[PDB]
Amino acid sequence: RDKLIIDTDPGIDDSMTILMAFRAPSVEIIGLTTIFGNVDTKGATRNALLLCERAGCPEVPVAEGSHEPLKGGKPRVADFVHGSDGIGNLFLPAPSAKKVEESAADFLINKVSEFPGEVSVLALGPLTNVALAIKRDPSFASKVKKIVVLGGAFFAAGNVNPAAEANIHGDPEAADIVFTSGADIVVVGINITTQVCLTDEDLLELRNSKGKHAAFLYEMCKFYRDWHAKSDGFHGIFLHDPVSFTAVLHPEYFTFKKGVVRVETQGICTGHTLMDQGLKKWNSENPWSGYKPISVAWTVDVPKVISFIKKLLMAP
Amino acid sequence: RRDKLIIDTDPGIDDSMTILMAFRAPSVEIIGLTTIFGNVDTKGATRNALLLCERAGCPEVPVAEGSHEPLKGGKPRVADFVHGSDGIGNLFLPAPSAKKVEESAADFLINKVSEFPGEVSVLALGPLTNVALAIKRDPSFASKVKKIVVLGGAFFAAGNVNPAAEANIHGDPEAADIVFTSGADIVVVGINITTQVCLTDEDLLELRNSKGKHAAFLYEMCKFYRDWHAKSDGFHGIFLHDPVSFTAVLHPEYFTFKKGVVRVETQGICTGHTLMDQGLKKWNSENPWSGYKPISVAWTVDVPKVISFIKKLLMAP
Ligand SMILES: [Ca+2]
Ligand SMILES: [Ca+2]
Ligand SMILES: [Cl-]
Repeated sequence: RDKLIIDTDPGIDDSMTILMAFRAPSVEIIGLTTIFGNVDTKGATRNALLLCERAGCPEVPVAEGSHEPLKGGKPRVADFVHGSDGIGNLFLPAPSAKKVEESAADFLINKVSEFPGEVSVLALGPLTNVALAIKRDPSFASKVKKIVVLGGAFFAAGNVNPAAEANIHGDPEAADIVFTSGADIVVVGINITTQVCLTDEDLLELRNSKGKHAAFLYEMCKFYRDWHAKSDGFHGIFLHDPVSFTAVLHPEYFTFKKGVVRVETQGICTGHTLMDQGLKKWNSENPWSGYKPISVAWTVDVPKVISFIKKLLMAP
Repeated sequence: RRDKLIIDTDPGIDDSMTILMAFRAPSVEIIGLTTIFGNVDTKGATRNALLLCERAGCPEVPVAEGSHEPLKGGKPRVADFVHGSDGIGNLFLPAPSAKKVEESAADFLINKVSEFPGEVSVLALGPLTNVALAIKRDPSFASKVKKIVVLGGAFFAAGNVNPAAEANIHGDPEAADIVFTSGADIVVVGINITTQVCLTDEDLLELRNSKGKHAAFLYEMCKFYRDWHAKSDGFHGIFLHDPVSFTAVLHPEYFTFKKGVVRVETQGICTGHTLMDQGLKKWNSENPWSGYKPISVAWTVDVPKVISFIKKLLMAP
């Protein structure tokens, strides 16, 4: 039983991940921390609370995080990807369960300090709360067991624009703080997650399954699948956040390369993630020199990942 | 009937190999060499271009000296640890007798392209300063140049100066961004392509033992170049950068290309980074890749065909 905190912006695929995580027996969800991205932070908290109620676990703490990136300013949210409500325009009634008093940053510091080296963090949105925890407690990185990050585009196109992936673009300063923190980090970029999909056929199979949340998941995914058809020209959905959850439980379904990762924080390439694989000896020092390397997902065993995700989504 | 070509270059060991190859190509008419800094300071590149014209038995070919610094200014640091102090593997050859023309490389580019509209191709082997200067000074330049084939960038691959950037683009990021958005017929060959094309120690020995017109000189330059590849890349031989972009001018059928808008990062840790928008994804809103005219980016290379063509020109008697 691995202790896990999910830092998230639910979010359609975040919602699928959270419901999958509640059904996983080898995982103990000790809390959900929320962030902006797919929806404003208040909307993410509302969804996280609704998901806890839906999974039959309203006692699981939900800690609201930052309303804006580290640099400040009202974030632009992906309402064209996840709907006005962040869950595909289902416009569900409000939760009865309430968030905890403490911020997501304080919740992360407290839980990780309570069980040092035992709590893993699965980061499914912009990395603001994680960076805030790193800055407020400089021992946070060393106490966290592992940080599995869904974010970045390594030697591949971004999904916000050609340079940047959404989570990194949401807070490039926070991502750069996290990637250079010295913590045990595993980054799963969209160069990996775009290889893992659910087709229209797979979604119909989910709708017709005996899955506990099959009907709700299918309904939510309609809006998400429609964005994929309009933007990527793909008839189905990419499984971004469910793949990073698979990397927590089954890292053996992937291969990783170690390297220093830096994030561009200004100019036309704001939010671009770049890894130094260390295969070339540089003549002089550069921005990738001297930092501790992190693990970057390089390859994925697509059938094994799909099988694992499908069995959790279709579990009665 | 020969294709008019201007070579903008920083010789430079692989630049020197390309220029000698170009002088032996019968379908090509070299109408001039335009020099830039990079592998060596501009003055060193001019000295080498003049010596190469003399070596090829063509001292009448004009050499026009270009910019001594990038568009943003400052004395550039040069790759002397790659090409030697003289830019040609520390051969320290006597000075050329031939002299450079009076006009700058930028004015030479404008003049020749305006003299022969739609006929002159430009092969850019160094930082793009002179080409950007011609584009800025003459707004009709982009429409009158036949084609600009660029050796530069690293597309969805690591740079060679640092993880973000390839040397030619890093040498002048502002100039590269001006060129890539100029609207001219541009073909870019990045190191993602050229690092797939190599000459082994065995290939180099084969050149030394060949009946090649410049075999002895080429082998001598390549000794220093090979030592850098062994120290930095861990490779026993050399990558063929500039000769591959020359192969793209004469045999574009040895490659596949993808069309897309290319932008260059000019600031921060990713200064000199080249990024192309393939246009396979419909964006919700406008971004820095929106509205520009797409250019051709080399995507794949037929490595045996490119090697065979390069070897043929290097070993030609
Ligand atoms: Ca997410
Ligand atoms: Ca060159
Ligand atoms: Cl931003």
